[PDB]
Amino acid sequence: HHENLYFQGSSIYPPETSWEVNKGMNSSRLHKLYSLFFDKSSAFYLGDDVSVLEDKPLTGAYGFQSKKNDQQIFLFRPDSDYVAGYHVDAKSDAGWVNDKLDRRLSEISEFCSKATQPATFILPFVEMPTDITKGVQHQVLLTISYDPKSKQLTPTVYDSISLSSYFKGKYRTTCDEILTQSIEKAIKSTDFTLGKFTRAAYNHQNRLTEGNSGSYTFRTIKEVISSSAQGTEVKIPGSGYITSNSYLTSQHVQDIESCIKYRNLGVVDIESALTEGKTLPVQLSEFIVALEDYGKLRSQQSEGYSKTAKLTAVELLIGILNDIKGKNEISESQYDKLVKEVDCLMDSSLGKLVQFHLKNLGAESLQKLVLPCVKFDDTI
Repeated sequence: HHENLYFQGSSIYPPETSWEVNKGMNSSRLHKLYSLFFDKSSAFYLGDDVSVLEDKPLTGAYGFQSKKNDQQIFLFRPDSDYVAGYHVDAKSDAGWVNDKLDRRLSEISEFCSKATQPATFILPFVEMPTDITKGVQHQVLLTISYDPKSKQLTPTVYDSISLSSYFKGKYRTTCDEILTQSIEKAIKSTDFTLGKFTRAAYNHQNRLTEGNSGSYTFRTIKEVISSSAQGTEVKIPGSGYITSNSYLTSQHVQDIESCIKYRNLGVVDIESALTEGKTLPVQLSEFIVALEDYGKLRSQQSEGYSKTAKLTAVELLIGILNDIKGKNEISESQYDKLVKEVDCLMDSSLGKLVQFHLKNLGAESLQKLVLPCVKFDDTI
């Protein structure tokens, strides 16, 4: 069963305070990362390379116009239905692509048949073996380059990752055959043809990238957009970047983890940021939801400061910040309780959560964030 599935955009990507790059990616987290693209402080800022398009409408995709050349760049929102299943056994057919993914290939084909400018289509998706019951959802990146003069559609799959030539004809290891077939049928009736399909594979050293391969996919989305906007080649590890470390740097990783762990973003806010090219500033309500999530998670494990001390300090601070979110105003006793909890709130992982939101809200400390709202008892 690989059919269309429809979920709407009234949803929220919550703070996942326990997440790290090695914990894996899904379509929801990857979409949440798109908020980084117009934050000037981010290593993934795209604002020097592209600006927003109008529209030029491709359903399910955000349109950008290169600032340095004529290229239009279309980045598809991630979707759990973007799945290609391949059969490992070469005596079976090649596999399948989910109907929704197949519909997008037809929609890209219809767009290109009317296009007068060069365009680049960027689509994150997962490939997976379907007749071997261990099912790993391997995150990959499809890019399609359309050249109106050629007239060629050129697909490429970027793949953050030893059987003989004979067994490579008995066993498939990727979805290239079914994917090629699906693109081919989508364009059969057009006046253009397929360029050379290529799989650029780039992390052969293995550090159990089950994994951060979603983080490399997001990093490659940024390279494809910038490289396409600048008319340059897409440089990736082993082919432009000599180390994976200079490709996905510590700055890149911090940006990814901060966004996923600590932010609380509505889908509608991310669509607003990408269709108008704004940054999404951190709101105090995200601090609250981040602490709530932290407490909810801690209550489950595993059944310094004790678990009871940390949940006590988190309950106290959540109440104070809700008491600041409206009307509002906090008492001197609440503030005095909070002073006694500060050391506990700044300790270990709770402290990094607190420090991220302090920094992004404009306060140097828990006290300086709430002191403007304190009524003392009393004045002079």
